[PDB]
Amino acid sequence: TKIYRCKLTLHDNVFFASREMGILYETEKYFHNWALSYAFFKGTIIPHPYGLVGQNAQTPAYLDRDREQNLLHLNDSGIYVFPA
RNA sequence: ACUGAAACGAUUGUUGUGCCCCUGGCGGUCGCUUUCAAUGCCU
Repeated sequence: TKIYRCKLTLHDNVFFASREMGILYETEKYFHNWALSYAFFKGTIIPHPYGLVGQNAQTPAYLDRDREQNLLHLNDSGIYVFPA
């Protein structure tokens, strides 16, 4: 039902290691949706565990309902950010 | 796990060595301490 137009302005330089080519790592010109969803709603809705250990330190949990940091919590709150 | 977690382009480095504000030069030239004068007066 409700829709929000968000303009994002960079207040310091943004880096993501989106592709990697020798000594240089580079940031794609689109902010991915799942990155923005956790940037908006981690701590407020999705849990924000300071520490990770074991396989959970190297394996993502985007759509795992057992793990805490899931974007599926947002499905439930009925929110969806599109990419940028 | 935000294409995630941590993330010092860092360490050492003398704008440095040599160098005369130097060489030449007359405070010079002209100039009368001048002018006037009873060792006087009376014995």
